[PDB]
Amino acid sequence: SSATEQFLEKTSKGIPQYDIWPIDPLVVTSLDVIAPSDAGIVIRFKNLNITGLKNQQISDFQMDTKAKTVLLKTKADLHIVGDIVIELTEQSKSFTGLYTADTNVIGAVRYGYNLKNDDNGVQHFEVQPETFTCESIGEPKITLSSDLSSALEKDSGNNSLEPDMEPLKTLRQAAICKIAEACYISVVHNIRASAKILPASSF
Repeated sequence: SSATEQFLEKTSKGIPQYDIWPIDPLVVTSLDVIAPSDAGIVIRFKNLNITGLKNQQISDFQMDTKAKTVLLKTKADLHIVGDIVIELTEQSKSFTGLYTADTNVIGAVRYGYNLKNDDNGVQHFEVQPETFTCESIGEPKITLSSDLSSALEKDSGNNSLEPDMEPLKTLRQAAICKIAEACYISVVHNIRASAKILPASSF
């Protein structure tokens, strides 16, 4: 349908005039992730491309007018691709290649809000800095380029890689959460921007 074309132009290009950023495809030029269990393991991503946010669901919305706080529970099936360097800093080793991830991400976005009027009597939500909590990444499917998976097998001394061993653990969990976090920065930014245009009424 006609509007399908416009929707995918909005998700893919944003809307600059309203300061609405793209969400699908969402491009992140670089992003580094430190393994939560060992700061000597650093994953450096470049040219990440994330798709699936256009189909995301807000599965719960909560609000408390005393604290003026909001919780949004989010669910998304994401397909992530990027260049990767795995730095095993204390071994002085670097492994390069390509990485993909497919999984279902469940998050919680929390933010405060204020209520303000514009030079026009129009009354708005002002969305404060948000936090994103990664609640579930399901059982993700991860892939690595064959040169990279071979180098890791070679270095490990084992025909097959251990998904529970580092750096694979981080690739299957923390890296997905950090990338989803970066995606939701755009999502929430779009909420924040559209709330400065639309009046607080529009629910």
